[PDB]
Amino acid sequence: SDKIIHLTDDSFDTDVLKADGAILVDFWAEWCGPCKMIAPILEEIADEYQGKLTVAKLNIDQNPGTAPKYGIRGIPTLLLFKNGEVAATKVGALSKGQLKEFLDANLA
Repeated sequence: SDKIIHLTDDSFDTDVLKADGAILVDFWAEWCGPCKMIAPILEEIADEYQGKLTVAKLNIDQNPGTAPKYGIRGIPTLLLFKNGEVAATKVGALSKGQLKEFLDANLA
């Protein structure tokens, strides 16, 4: 999206590891239905949390290098980073409501 950062293996360090703030990274794939189901929701979140976090997506087929580094086994997986370090791990599709709660609880 407009506000979502579209990540690559090469831009991962700069976009995620070096950002001064919180980043919600979504590891996903085109063949993964639940990944597709959460896409519109990640869009709303990126609007609503503007100034508090940035949403980023890494497609793990197009960028196969980064997932192994974080032990990612299954998708979708959402990893909350705070200044380069994973604060919180979430796995599986959740609803908008569940995601708000995940974020509010871990951003404090």
